[PDB]
Amino acid sequence: AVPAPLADLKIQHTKIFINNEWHNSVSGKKFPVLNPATEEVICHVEEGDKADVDKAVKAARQAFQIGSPWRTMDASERGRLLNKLADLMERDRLLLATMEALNGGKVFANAYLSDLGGCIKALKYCAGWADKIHGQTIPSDGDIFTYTRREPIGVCGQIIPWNFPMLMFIWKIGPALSCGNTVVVKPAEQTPLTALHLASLIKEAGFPPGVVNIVPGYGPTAGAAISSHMDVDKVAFTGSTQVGKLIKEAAGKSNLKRVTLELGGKSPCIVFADADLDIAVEFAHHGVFYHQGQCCVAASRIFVEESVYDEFVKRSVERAKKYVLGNPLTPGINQGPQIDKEQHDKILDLIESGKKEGAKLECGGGRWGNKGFFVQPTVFSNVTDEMRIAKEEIFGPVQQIMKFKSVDDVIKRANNTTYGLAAGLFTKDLDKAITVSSALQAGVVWVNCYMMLSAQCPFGGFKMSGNGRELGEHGLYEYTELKTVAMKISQKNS
Amino acid sequence: AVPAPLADLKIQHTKIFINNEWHNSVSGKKFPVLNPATEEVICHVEEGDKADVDKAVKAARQAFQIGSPWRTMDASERGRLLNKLADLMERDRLLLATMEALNGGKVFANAYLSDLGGCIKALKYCAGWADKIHGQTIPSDGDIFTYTRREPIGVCGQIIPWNFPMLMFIWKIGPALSCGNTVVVKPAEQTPLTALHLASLIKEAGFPPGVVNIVPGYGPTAGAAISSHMDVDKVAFTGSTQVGKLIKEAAGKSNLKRVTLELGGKSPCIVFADADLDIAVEFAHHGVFYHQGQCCVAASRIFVEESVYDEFVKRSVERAKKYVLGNPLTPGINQGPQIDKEQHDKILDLIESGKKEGAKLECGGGRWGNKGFFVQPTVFSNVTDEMRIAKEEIFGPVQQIMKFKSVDDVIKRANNTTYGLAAGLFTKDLDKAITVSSALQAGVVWVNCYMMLSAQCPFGGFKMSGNGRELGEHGLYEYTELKTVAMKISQKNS
Amino acid sequence: AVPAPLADLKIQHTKIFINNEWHNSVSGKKFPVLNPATEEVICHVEEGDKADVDKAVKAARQAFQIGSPWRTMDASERGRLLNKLADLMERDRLLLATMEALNGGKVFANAYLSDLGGCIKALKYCAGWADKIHGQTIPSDGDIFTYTRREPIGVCGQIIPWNFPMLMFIWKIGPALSCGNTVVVKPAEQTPLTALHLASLIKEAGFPPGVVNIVPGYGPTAGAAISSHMDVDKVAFTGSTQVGKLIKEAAGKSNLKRVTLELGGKSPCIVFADADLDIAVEFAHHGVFYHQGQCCVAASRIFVEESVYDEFVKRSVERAKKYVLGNPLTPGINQGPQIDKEQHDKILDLIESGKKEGAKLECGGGRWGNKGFFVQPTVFSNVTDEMRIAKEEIFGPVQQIMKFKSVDDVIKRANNTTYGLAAGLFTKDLDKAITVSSALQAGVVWVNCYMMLSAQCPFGGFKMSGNGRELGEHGLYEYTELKTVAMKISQKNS
Amino acid sequence: AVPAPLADLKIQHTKIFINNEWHNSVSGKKFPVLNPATEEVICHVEEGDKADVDKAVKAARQAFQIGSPWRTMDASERGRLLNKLADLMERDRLLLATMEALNGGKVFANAYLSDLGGCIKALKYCAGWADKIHGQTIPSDGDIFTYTRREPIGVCGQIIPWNFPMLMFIWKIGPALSCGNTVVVKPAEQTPLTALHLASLIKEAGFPPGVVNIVPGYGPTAGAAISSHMDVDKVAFTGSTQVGKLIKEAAGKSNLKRVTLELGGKSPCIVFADADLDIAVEFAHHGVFYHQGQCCVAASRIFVEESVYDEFVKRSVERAKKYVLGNPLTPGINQGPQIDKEQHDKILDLIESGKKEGAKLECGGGRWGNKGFFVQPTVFSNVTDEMRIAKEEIFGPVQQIMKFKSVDDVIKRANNTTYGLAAGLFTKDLDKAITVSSALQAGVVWVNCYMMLSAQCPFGGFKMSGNGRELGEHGLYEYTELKTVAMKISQKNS
Repeated sequence: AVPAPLADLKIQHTKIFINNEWHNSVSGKKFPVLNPATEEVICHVEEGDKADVDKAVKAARQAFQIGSPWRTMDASERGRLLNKLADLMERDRLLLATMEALNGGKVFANAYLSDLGGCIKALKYCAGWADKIHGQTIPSDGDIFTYTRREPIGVCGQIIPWNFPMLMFIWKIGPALSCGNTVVVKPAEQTPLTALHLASLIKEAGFPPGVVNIVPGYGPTAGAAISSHMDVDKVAFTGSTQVGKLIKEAAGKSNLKRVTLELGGKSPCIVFADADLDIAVEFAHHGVFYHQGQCCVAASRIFVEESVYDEFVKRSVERAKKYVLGNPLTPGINQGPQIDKEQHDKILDLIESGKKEGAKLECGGGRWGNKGFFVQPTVFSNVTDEMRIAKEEIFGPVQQIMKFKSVDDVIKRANNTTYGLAAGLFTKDLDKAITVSSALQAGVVWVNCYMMLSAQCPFGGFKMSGNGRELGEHGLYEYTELKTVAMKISQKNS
Repeated sequence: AVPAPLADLKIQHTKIFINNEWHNSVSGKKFPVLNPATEEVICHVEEGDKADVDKAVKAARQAFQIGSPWRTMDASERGRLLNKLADLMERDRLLLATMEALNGGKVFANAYLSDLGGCIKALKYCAGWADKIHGQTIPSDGDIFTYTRREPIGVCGQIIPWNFPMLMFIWKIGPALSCGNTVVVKPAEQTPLTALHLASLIKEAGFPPGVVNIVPGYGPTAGAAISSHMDVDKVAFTGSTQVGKLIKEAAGKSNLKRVTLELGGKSPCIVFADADLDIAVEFAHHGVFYHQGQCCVAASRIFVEESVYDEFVKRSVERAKKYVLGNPLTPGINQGPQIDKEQHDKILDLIESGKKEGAKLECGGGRWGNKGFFVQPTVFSNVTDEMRIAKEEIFGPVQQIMKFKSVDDVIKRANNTTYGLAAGLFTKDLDKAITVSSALQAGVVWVNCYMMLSAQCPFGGFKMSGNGRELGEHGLYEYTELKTVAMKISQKNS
Repeated sequence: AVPAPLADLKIQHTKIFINNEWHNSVSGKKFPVLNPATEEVICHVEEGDKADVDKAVKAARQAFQIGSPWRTMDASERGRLLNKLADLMERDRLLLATMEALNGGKVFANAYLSDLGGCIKALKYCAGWADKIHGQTIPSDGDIFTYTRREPIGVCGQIIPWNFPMLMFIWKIGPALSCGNTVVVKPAEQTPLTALHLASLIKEAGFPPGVVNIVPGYGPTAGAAISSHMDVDKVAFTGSTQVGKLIKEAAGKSNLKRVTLELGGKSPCIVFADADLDIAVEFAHHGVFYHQGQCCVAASRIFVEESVYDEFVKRSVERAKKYVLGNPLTPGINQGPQIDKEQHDKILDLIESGKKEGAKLECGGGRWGNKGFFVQPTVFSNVTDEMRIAKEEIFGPVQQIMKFKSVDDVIKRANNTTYGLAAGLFTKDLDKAITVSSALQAGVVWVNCYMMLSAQCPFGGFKMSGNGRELGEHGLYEYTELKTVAMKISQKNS
Repeated sequence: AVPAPLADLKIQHTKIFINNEWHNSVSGKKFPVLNPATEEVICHVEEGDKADVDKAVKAARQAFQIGSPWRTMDASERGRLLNKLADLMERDRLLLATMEALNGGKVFANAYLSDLGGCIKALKYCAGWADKIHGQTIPSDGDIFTYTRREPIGVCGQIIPWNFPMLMFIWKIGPALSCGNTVVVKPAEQTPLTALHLASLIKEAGFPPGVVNIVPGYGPTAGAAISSHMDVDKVAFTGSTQVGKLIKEAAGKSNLKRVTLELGGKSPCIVFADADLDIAVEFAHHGVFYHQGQCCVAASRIFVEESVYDEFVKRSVERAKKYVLGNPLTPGINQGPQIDKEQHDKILDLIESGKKEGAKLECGGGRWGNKGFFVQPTVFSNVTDEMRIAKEEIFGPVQQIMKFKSVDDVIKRANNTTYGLAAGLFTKDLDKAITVSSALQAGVVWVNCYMMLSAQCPFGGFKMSGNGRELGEHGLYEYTELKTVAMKISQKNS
């Protein structure tokens, strides 16, 4: 049951959001927002830069001051506000789903059922934590009374990527707001609209002014202004590894702000001969092709046991036939475009690279259509570990199938990346499922499924796939700062 | 590496332990402690009663007063004292292992390696918890500061069985003492000696007087006195289901005291055709025969899928013929006696009942020797659910094997008991292991193993197998009382 | 900002609620429900008995079977339903507030603002916990993977009092459902109406059938059937100490169910000379007089330091003469009636006891009116610890003012009654606040306030004031049963 | 009982410690270790560099590989090993205290009772945590079973300062080893000896080869080699702010390793008019001069309310004239030297800044003695906020006293730092104790005391005073990596 997309979609909010009112950019500058499906300009957005971030950081810092409403209201009240924001999003579900599909080239049915549904489920999950974050009373040595407080950190800068604009938006501000921080959010330049529309809803729900500030713009101007800012307490960033490296370096040189990073993945799936081959093919296929492969956790290398390798490749190639490229808003369409020309060129150069190296093409390998950034779902088999397609983050509807015979060998090969973050494991054997998932150097391990993202589980990576976990009970505490209070008393009793 | 037993063993502590002092019973009566197998009298120990329990409760309440040493010392010191008791136990490992094997008819190598080893490891675990028990600072509504305190409960009466005197003793006092309680223990009438000897070690370790009190004597005289006492704050009891009913009932009538019960089981094992046959046979055997089948959690019913049923029975009988009965102190002896004649007659009546009810006797069925309480390792096959041996806790070296063909049938049949203490599950399939263990109404579910009892895990009984769990993080907190403190403040901030 | 009460209030639901349908009593008997202000019959309710509880327990057991919707739905889904119940309660706030006031003689403004507000707030708090209840993965010894599961217990019988029918209702069912249990509720005979109306709303929110059952009736028939039922896993009971003794005893006599009790109190207030006397008087008055002094946490003993004793009594008498008694639905009325004639008799007799005991009666001391059960707000001074009013919970608008001069003695005196549910402490000294509240034997200690019972804090009981806590994080976990799963593995890694 | 120091003290371990074997530096260079009291060379130590660090990281990485002893032993074993190291430290308590006192110019009595005692207590606390670190089982949406694992992070580099070399050594490796990491420690150039002697004790205790590696050397060679190493998973650092900036930057540029810094604050005290003047004086000095004011948490600003200002300064000057400067091992000496000449010049220039900027110095202000770097106990009065001594971090006995008139004025001035490590608060007022301590932007707030550190409380800072906590439950989890395992299952039950 999916309604049709809002026929006449109007872009209403295009300005900077600070202190619950809309601002022009200090520079007077605007910048175009494209439609990755048609290459036509949807609208123009005010272009924030360092000065606009300064306005936004002062707003948030002021909203965080001792005694001000956001600091003095009940924690459950912060929950009710987050719950109400979820209800507003449920009411405005069709609008947002249309805007997300239109602007981010996302298949509409997916934007409506999974993106928005996940946004609402995650916000309600975070809403529930607000008055359940607790500190401890500790029975430490001596005649003293020791307790801790889980206080909000302060001003949190949050840089959102373009592949899941609303989901990442909610996954970042939900925990931050639940813990009582205030935020300055910089959405990706390719996809600012859905965040700006959510800002109008944040206004409607009654969050105190300055608690949420949104400054759209480019990375090397507004993202950098956030990361090197001297009055920002934490920056959270999801995106490429190289920019994340720049973020930790800028934070270290600026004011030693806390940093959490979520970098890309080269996430492996291991398919054992004793796996349910249909479930394995369906989930591995889903894991690399969902949202045109632009997921953080894309299953970009699939290791299959030699006994079942040929049958697996056959079915994988058989499954890629069902895709239908075109406008994400048209019914029946399965696969939208990649977000822009930079990614389109990157993916195409990689597919050409795989062909030059020893690699077997089973389907795809080129672009699709004359307008938009479309890539045929491509499946490479006989991939070896030394190929570019086997080492570089693809972020495209390209599947690499590899072979393995030994358990130890595939564990070493799978872990032999600088990425951690995620992995897939398919087996019906109890021992192997446990021992292998223990051995994989990955932040999330799915067994006999893939990309089952929920709000109750913490998600984050090992190695250079990131810093920190988001959206768990553990994810919520990463937005608190611990304070120990130790009060001298005359005599302590247990 | 097992040493020989203390050659000529002398028992030095036979009186009541109160306020770190040895006492005669108020009446002066003493009672005999027997040696299973030889049926000889080891010595006579003071018989505790209501007058004695009253002395002990008075001591425990004094030791618990606000401002006393046990209440004002650092939690870490309570831990260090627990740690000191553990080292003392290790120094005296050989002595205590002999006394345990002598008094409880326990195979000496078993008492020395597993009983003493487990006691020391559990004492060290509880020691580690003493200063890590914490309360919470809670962000409740309104301008208030709310926190909780995990106070000790108070005076805890603890009634110990005869099957594992030392392990059960440490499992009760360890958590209780770690949290800062004071305790009055009534060890089993059959096996009081080892507990008394630990009492001497408790004095040596430096525990304040009255923190640990031990009252040997009978169940219906000193245990009843503990359970119905008006100034005992909690009673913890391990034993029969009927005595547990009697204890909770008296607790209701006397003063609403906290109660924890650990009752018997009819703990079933499910062996699926996809199981590792030898692991299943070996572990099921261990779970039904360990310590002459008088085990806390004995695997009496073994349900095997028909495909594997006959092969399982074959290997089970082959493994059952590998025992050597006799004096637990003689080297080479595998099976000692049952703890006394009462248990011996019960087991034998059930064996014949099984044969008369039409169960196939595969090996065993009768007594051994003229002296002692010995039972030949017995294996019954073709057992049906309406058979008595399939319904009464045999608490003996008797194994019952049943057949099953349907998963839901066997889940229902294993759960169809008034007991829910433990369960065993044997499979190599991931899905069956997780879902079947979820459906089992058991406090502990072992998969492809059995009787893997560690200190880090709580054991929580279901249904009438008990009330509460011990020895985990959850077990330590059951010996605390929670206190909420709510302080009005002029203004609160997050 | 309190609207006018429903003039009409036609009472719709008067029957037994089982399986989302309405049932007459198996016997056909009904029983009358009074209006304590006018003593005229509001309506007749079906009189449930053992047979009706048996119907209800079977319904709840069926709803709890493995594979049922209540067992298989997502925990967040249970939360979603609890939240839907809260919104419905919000919609019917005016109706339910009128019904609460009509049936329980509660001042309408209080029922609308404080009772319903707390009911919605506690439900939303419980809603938020459903999917945040977690078990542990434990690093226990050996090549094992050990984890625990917090399962729902099963069928929970919940026996509700008459003083806060809706609040207690939500406090018992909110946690039990949040954890995934099913419940059989027995509301007080004097006050079944709001619970039955809540049931219709549970039907409307969409809870699966059998998850909530309500069997109105008397205590010694339907409450007893719950407490002694052979298929009920837990009973939670709020009420008198003597009946609590019966419930704990009955649970022991049949099937050893888990038990939680919250009994009366004789909660003390300690007022130190440096306390803010204005604030101390205001809160002490509120804590003893609120809802005609029928709270479990009534502050009926007030110890004032000699320095401030007379000034305190002066203001208490000034504040106590300020009530306007009458029908709780009429606007302006400050004090409603007692719940029924039995309590009216007891409280008046206690008033007579105090005067013949040589207590200085300052105001009140008699009946009010000639319709209903009204009691003049009474204040006694110069009360001694040996007086009847000083040991017995009066449950009426009777205030006892006492004197103390040394802290050590007054802590002794405050902790010296058979109840320890709660306490108040008024002082500006940091050391006094921490040390005295640590020394007070009470489940909740309020400092410089009283009766600020939020949904985030658990409020437990000491001594004979009960067993267990509710409505905290601690409170929710008591509606779970712990299960340890231990899976043998080929090799474990840290 | 404080014993006499080691007379015949031989330095035995002076080389690089890798794989439980002693190494010469790859270059063959040694570097001298001086005695800060006499400026005499104590000995020469192997000078580690990049090559020596690379060896240590290969050793630690190998010791961390799956299947290695350190990864496969029970967590409780890691605990027993740490406990044995503590017992060893207790046995060699006199040796370590003299070696520590001699090498770090620390008063012998302090090194023996406070430095060693804390090291042993901290180690035992960490030992207790090893097998109590747990993950969670989460009830997330869908037919899944989700759990988390708290794994060890991997190879941890730990860079130690010279002020509390043993204490800092223990605070870093104790938690790291409790969780199962392997570590490469780089002590300060000034104080490598006690770390090397503990390395020998770690061999004796039975730690597997490579789990603890120690590489002495200089900061910009050996520390830098650690922080930028591509195979080190975390760096923990205690030291100056401008080095922490460099470390955080090196981590970002190399392999985005985790970073935890503990920098040193300007920790302020608020002395209220109602404070206990004597104790405030005693503890406020205690906090800034302890160990010649080289403490991790120095009380470098003392704000006093006008009402008690002058008398407070008098007592401060009076108590400051009670010390005996000289050799720390000599009995009776109360104040030792600063660690070196570089520190000595920094301290003296700050005093010159103090006089020139116009603060009233009551005592001290110059060099002391003809040998060594000794600094007279200096007290400055009437200091203002923009003065170097009030804003530039002082490591020295220089004490700063100021006045305040409005409470928020002083809270602003106290929070007007880029440092938030600690704070002091002296008052008897319940409301101010809570409200002011919540308002202070500091990681630890002491009330009516100072520098009462412990192993049970988590320790770390706000703002530029560091990130992360040590030695708490929160401190132990900082050495773990979170992994979510999500296993799809056929049907889920609560």
